[PDB]
Amino acid sequence: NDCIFEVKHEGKVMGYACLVGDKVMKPAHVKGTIDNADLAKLAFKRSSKYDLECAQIPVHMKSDASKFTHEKPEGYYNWHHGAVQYSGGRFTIPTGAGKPGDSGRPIFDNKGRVVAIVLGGANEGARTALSVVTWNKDIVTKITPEGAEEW
Amino acid sequence: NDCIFEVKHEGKVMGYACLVGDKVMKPAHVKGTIDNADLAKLAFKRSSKYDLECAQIPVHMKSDASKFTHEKPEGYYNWHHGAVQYSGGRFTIPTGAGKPGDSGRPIFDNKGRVVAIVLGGANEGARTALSVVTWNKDIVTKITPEGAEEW
Repeated sequence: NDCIFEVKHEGKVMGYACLVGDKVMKPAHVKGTIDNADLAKLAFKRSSKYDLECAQIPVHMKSDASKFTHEKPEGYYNWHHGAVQYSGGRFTIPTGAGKPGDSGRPIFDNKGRVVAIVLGGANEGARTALSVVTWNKDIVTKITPEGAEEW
Repeated sequence: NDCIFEVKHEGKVMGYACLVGDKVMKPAHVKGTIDNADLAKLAFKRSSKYDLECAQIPVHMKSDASKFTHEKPEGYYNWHHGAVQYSGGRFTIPTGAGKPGDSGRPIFDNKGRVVAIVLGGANEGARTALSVVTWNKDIVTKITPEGAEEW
């Protein structure tokens, strides 16, 4: 609710940035800069294998970061536009929800812990498969279904 | 309540000393002399890596000793100035509580067991994070977040 920030370029919104744990995360293909004055001066690392950039969280903004976990049992999860379903190791959303410019929305569990960041998605008639990045013990990983298109 | 004695220097209070297990403990950066007559004659050992000093308790005062453990599950804990929450491996308290000169207070469990001793801490906007010295099986360890200041 309060931990999400907007990235703007020439008055337009193209994507979002999120604060997780003790690092700031942002999709690689999204251009522009951060609206907040303090965060815009940070130096970033870049990695074209996972389409992520990160930086260290400043001291006085630490209280606003969310929690995170790595257990992913089957069930239902929530995000901004409703309920999302997890079964077979894959993320699915009802068709028609979501448009270009909405990349970077976190996905929450029943207790408000962050598990993933969405970037892009696939096309299908009845149900839509998502393109997501998650993490495990001491690594990060990228999952991309067939035919996905960037958001 | 009964296990704590006060250390003074030129009429000013600087800190506290506790009787845990079979050992007498005190933070290193605090100067002065112990109020109690019996404890003032002991010899102490020093270690600047952990910021602790210790000495062995005399025979006749052992009846006042507290119990202790090393189990640290997630949940809620309490001390003199309120309740303290432990989650994510860190201790946090509401901002503004705690002033320099209170260092050395024990942190208590639900059944009265001692689990930690507080020395210093770091201050941010809505919360504060503590720097604490704890133990484990057969050793002691020090934990310190960024920007911490002594108390």
